[PDB]
Formats: sequence, C-alpha cells, structure tokens
Amino acid sequence: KKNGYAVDSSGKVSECLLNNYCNNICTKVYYATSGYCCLLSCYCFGLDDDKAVLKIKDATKSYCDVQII
Repeated sequence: KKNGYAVDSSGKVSECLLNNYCNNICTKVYYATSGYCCLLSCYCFGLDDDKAVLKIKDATKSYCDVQII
C-alpha cells in the first residue's frame, strides 16, 4: 500500500469529477483507503495494487499531503 497518481490501465487517470468519486474508485480498483483531485490527477492514498501509478512532483506531493496526511 503506497500513495501515487492513479491511472487505470494505460496512464488514463481515474477521472475525478469530484474527490469522493476518485476515492471510491480507488478503493474499488486499486485498494486505496482514499484519494481526490490532486493538482492535475487522481491521487490515491493506499493503492495496494499499482497499475502504473504516475510520478508526482515534490511540490504536488507536498501540496497534496497535509490535506489528509
């Protein structure tokens, strides 16, 4: 279980019309505990499987940490 940018099967992000949805999908498919619209992608926190999660920039990580962690 890690944290990462959740892309479904080929780098297409897990959408995110709204944070709760990102989170839900990510628990459902990746086995996150949560996730949301980080700066320009679905973050997830807990992705157990890792499809090919994207490479977060420090500033984006940092920005998108304190939020939940």
